[PDB]
Amino acid sequence: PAGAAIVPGQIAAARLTPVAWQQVPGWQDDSLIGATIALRQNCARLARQANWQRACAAAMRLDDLDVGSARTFFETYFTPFQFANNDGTLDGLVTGYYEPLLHGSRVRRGPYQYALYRWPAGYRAGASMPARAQLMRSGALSGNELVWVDDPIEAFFLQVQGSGRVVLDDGTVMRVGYGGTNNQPYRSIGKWLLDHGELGAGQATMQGIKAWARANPSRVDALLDTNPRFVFFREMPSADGPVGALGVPLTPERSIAVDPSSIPLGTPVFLQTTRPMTNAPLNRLVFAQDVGTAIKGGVRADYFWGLGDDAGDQAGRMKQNGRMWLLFPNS
Repeated sequence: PAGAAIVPGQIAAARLTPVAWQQVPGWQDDSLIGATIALRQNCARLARQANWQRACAAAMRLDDLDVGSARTFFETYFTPFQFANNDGTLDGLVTGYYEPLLHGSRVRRGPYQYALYRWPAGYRAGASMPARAQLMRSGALSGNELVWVDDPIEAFFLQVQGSGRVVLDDGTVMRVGYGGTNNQPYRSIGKWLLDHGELGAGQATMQGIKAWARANPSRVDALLDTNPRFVFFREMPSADGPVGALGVPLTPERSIAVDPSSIPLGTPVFLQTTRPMTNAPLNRLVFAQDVGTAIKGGVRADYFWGLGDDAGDQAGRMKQNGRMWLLFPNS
């Protein structure tokens, strides 16, 4: 029932080594559910390249339910190449990312009681502000509200990420991105709850912190004030996941960010790794559709877990050994 496991520390004599599909350990462990969705987004940018025209034409005939036919397609139109680091090692690091998804309103009302703030107009770009607790008390933020959300813990973790999306009670969606900082030190509230015994070793996830906050509503404001850092936001230019560097919406658990000088955008990658909390095998066909400032090296990926806080808790814990095969179209 559980998938193929990595034998660590193996090495290879070439950067790319063609292998048979029968030599990809883990290929049969992937259901392939969702892979055709990310494949069609890939083809939106690749279909007219000479090497991709035939594969993309065939790909448009596949539905997303018949994973038997999708498996036959990948085995027929692509060859897998075992991918090594330039030092010959096959092991590399898989981390994770997500897109925060909050629920808010453009006006303060009902459950929407916690503001996200733009950079305060009464202030000069890049001048140091006080800690969060005094910034919130000075009055300097009043009238600089960008939108009002559902939950102060979600707002806090949106600040940690710097960017995300707010589903508004409109029926519209607002994308927010990085709008500046008070340049004061970050201090994790999860570590605070652990260091002071309020949360057990297991449990300082975003969900465990939300639960503790639910239990201790009159302590929440003081907990958040233990982090002096404060992040501001800007509204981004106006259905599916975020758009990545390839220019297409990312697909949860089927898109990775890569170092594009090692793995060009558009490359499908068979990823063998493990799940962050249970450590079970995770064997997944993904597509290189994004990049990131921390994602540098050869066998290196950021796995896109999807939208919302369960995806973020998986992303937060992901720091797993991994193996890669790059697919190239037979063409």
